[PDB]
Amino acid sequence: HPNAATSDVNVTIDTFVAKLKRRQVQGSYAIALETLQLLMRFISAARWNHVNDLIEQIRDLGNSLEKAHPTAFSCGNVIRRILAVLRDEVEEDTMSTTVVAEPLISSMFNLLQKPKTDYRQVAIQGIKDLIDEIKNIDEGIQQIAIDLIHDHEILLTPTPDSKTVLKFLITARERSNRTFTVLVTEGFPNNTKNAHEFAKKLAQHNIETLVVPDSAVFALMSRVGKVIIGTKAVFVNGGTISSNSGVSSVCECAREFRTPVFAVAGLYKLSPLYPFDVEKFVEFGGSQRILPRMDPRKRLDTVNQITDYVPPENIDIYITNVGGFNPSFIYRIAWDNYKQIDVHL
Amino acid sequence: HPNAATSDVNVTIDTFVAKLKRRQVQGSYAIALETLQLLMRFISAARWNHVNDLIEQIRDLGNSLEKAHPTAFSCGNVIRRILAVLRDEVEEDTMSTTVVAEPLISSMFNLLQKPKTDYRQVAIQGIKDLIDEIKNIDEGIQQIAIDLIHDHEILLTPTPDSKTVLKFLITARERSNRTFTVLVTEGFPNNTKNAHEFAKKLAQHNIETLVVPDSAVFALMSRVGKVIIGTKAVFVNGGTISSNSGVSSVCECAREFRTPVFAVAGLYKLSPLYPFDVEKFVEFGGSQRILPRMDPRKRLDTVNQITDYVPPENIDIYITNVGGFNPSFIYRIAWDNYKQIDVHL
Repeated sequence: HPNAATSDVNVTIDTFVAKLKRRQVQGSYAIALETLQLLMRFISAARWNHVNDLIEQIRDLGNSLEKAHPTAFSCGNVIRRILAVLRDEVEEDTMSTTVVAEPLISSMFNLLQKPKTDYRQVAIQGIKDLIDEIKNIDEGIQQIAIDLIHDHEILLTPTPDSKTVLKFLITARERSNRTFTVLVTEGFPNNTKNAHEFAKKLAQHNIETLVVPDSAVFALMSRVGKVIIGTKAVFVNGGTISSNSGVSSVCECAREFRTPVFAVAGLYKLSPLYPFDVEKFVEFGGSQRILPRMDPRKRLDTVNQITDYVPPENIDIYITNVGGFNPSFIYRIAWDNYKQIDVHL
Repeated sequence: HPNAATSDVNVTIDTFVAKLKRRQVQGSYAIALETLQLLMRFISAARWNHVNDLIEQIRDLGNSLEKAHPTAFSCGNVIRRILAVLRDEVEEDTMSTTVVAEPLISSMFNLLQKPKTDYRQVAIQGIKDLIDEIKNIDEGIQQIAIDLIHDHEILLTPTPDSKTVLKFLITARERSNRTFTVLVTEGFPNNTKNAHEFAKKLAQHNIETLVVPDSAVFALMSRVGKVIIGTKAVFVNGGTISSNSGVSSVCECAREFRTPVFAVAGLYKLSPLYPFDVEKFVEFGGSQRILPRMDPRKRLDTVNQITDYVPPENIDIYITNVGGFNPSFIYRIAWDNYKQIDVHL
């Protein structure tokens, strides 16, 4: 389905498309908020009267949105989240229009046994609940996370870019009973500016700050207590795409030294998609920021990448608003929020 | 050869044999001293005039001494040490009686190219030098060893029995610039009393003492900086026989956590023998110290062993009076002091 029907009534589709492609929109948290407001505008304005035609139209809109921007997983997840909230209430509604439906638990096995209302209002409130969930994640993290780190323990941190992780670290430093030393890898080609702001906010709160070059990670790994990841997107197998530069090597460095790896994330950040190849999912950077002068750049073919991937073999915990989960279990948390059909849009 | 010739002239042979079998003599350092004084009495008293008949007689005496006591490696090594000091001076003497002898270095390859004096005085002085070497090892250790351990690092120690290691630890604590926390595994069935005296002498010098049960080793390994071994005997492949109880598991615990392993030893403690099987070399303890009452001991077949073995896969450094060496090199240090023939006595 094209945007020919939604042009005069809905204009904000194309402005979000413009915000993605030229990267005017920044940070998964913000991308999610916009798509929420998009779906808010879609239900409030449209006229449908039919339900199945409506849902499949939403599926096509989400399909086009993910094709417009591949790194906007938070875009794709939010739509998929509302899709499933819709689908449950429709399946509840069809049971009343026809007239045991309660075997034991909420399982799977969709290959075995076969099969006017206020539905739109529920769809409205379903968006509102998603917003409030994205608004408050930190409260759900701090009750699980600030139980695992001890006094006189040194914390090494790749990806200082995450707003989520920094605020988790500040709530722990607020506790006068807890003392920890912070090592921060720079992440030269991208994270530098963000890493420097990270080091500034730690000094602002008076926490023992240590700025580390990306070479020196090995030269400290014997002294490191724990490793924390500021992830962007979490996957089925467990693995993460993080907010740029110098993570993968640090995780490899941690595993060889058998140093524990922590990850702080949200369920909206969590994705039901599978990373079959890193080659497709990871976004590459601009080599302009590395080396000046273009006549030597004929011979200097420089390689730089923004997003960094970690395989599930390294990290052990994904502390969310719900709780702490192991990478060998995180798939269930995903299927508790997104349906099996709501993947290939 | 029997002790029928050496009975009225030499009496102290049989008193040392009595000291070994009933374990009246204690600690490898003391066993070495006695055998030195034995060989001191053998040269001072005997009449030989011939050299090759003398050396082969000494070989038979050493063969009988090791058969009398298998755990007295320090006995076996000291004889082997003087044997080689003898053999070099004889080979130097035969070159003058006959009349390049200097190819490059001091090699091996005894399978390639073929072949009155003050010799007895040299044999006398050779014993004297061995004593002085055994008298002073600590001076040669402290100059290599107290260079590797840092401030705020936690040291876990199996085998508190060694006089060598404790004195190495006290010289480092003497340095006001160096601070370290000491964890000590108890070693229940044997080391207990010695471990408690170890903890007392650390408090006497005011070093942060921590007494650890043999179960709790795992529960601390994440926090451990380094591991130190108080070995009794070191071998060709690198591996060690240590002064009793709870070492092997600690070393296994260290390797899994990738925590560094240190060993403090002497060259007289070092052996040219190969441990083909632990089954033969390790001495077993007395089960009386575990469990009382003999009527249940019909059904309670309890297992306890004194000496503990460590494979070379774990430890990394053997700091001696000469210096620090890797287990993949220690064989050369051995061959620099003992000859190839002087093994199978």
